[PDB]
Amino acid sequence: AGADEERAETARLSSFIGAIAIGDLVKSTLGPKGMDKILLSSGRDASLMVTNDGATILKNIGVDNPAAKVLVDMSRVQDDEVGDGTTSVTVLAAELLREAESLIAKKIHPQTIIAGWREATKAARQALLNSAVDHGSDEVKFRQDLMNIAGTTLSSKLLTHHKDHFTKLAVEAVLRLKGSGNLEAIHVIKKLGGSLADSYLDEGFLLDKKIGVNQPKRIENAKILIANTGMDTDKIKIFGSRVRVDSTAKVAEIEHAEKEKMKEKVERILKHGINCFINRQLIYNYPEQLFGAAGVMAIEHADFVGVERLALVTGGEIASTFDHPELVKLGSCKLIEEVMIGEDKLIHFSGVALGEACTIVLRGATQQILDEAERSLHDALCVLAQTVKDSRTVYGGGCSEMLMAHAVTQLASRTPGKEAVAMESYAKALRMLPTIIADNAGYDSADLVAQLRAAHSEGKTTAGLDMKEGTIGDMSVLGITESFQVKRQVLLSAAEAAEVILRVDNIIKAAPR
Repeated sequence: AGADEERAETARLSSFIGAIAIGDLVKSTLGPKGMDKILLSSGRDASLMVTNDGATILKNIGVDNPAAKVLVDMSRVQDDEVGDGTTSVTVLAAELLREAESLIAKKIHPQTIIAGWREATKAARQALLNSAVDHGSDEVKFRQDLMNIAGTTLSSKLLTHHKDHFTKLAVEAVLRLKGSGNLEAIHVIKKLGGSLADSYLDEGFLLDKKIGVNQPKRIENAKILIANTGMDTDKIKIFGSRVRVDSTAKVAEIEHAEKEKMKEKVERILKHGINCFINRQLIYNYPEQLFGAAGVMAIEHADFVGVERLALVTGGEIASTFDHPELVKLGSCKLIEEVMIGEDKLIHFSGVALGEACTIVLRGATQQILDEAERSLHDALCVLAQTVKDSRTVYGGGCSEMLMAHAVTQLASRTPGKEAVAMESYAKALRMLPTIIADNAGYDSADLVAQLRAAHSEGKTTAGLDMKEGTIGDMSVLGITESFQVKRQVLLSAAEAAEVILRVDNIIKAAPR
């Protein structure tokens, strides 16, 4: 057979190769000095999807025969829990792959060596429950609200000429979001128009449709009715049936029934004094005439997600067949008007008394890079949520790493002769991160390690690699803080994934063709 089977060192190399390739591209992306890449692929690949976020591309493609896609895959969970914020975990994991050659030199029991992960277990556990992340965030928080981590996530990000401002707004959003609400009811999109502003925060929900061109322009003191049951009429669950009659006269009654549906809609809508009908699904037309006549606006097929958020925003109802008006509903009235943004016409539901949910309408010149806003906004949303939840962070800019490197170095000898070697390799691995951030900086790296190691060993924890400074600076001042989450999950994830590669010996796969 053509099945590819590898054992021992050959199998290890497969693992050896995968980590290295990822690191150069990944390494370049990091933080303030990080870079954007464009990936063009043939079908099914439309163009070059440029991505500031490392994770997205990794998730998207399982390009070649080298194993790794699974490795790539895990990081997503870390982002759900946290992120992000900026890719870093993978590179460090990759470097760990490095010593095993010296490990061939170890020429003893590699599995004995794996005792490293327990050490990592230690290493990971210790900063966890040890040392410090973040103090106050009084809340909502005047100032602490942003110009920080949002900008750091954004840092590697291409967007942040304008982007830092975008990232900054995110904290306002988090502030509105705060409470036991969980994460829900926030809607985002971007727009094809220019404004230095680059984006808008809407006090309510933004949607895009028209009931009828006919109908009224804007609605005030709007009575909002959401309907589960679209207006469509006739059939049931017996078609009952395609049909014929004891004279055309009989048909007259059938025509009459539609009127009943119509009349019912007209009768109670008026009592409400009805302004708007949002039907997350197609509507049946007699109301179409009646509404336009009415002073009311329908949104035929207003898709569901925004309907639910709009529930959170408004007061709602229970809708609910046509008994749905009124108090069955709760309609919120600031103003619902269809406006032109630029550009495409959207409907703005606003002055929601609730305030629990809002929207962000991005504005951009336009393009896939505008779609970079698409790359962008998501990144921004997750990090903020984590920061709010954790109530814990860490000094960014290489601070954390340098400290861990110092502490970890103690660890190998803290461990025994065999174990020391493994544990020490783990610690040294810590060193690259100082090399990388600084390297993106444009400053000489070797000096970077030395100065940074001195400042950190000092215990001035806050000192990090200040790219701006070009040396090591006070991260606290800069505001680069890493979520407590990012560091923790990376430590844990890194050990396990690395071991799995190493733990497995005989790698088996069949030839595609």
